[PDB]
Amino acid sequence: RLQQNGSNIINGVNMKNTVIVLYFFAKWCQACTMQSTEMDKLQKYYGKRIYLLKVDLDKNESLARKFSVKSLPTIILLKNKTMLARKDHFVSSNDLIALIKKH
Repeated sequence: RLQQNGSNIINGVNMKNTVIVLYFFAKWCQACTMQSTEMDKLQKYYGKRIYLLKVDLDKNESLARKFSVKSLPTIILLKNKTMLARKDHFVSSNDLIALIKKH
């Protein structure tokens, strides 16, 4: 059971090739709460055209460390396991759309 799986996206294994939005955050972090609100709009607009992965840094230093997060919020965009863009501070959903919509 739980057997190991293949890649269509390296982070989300065994499913699909879409644009995943990896967002690092912390509950205590005020700068984030404003962004999370943004992600909600972003999620609604793109629906399933993208996948949002929200990461709580407080619970995964391992990963943040791997991705070298130096601030919150951090937003990284990946398609086909190649980083498309990165933001190390707040971005608007509208801004997010624009960057995303390149692809």
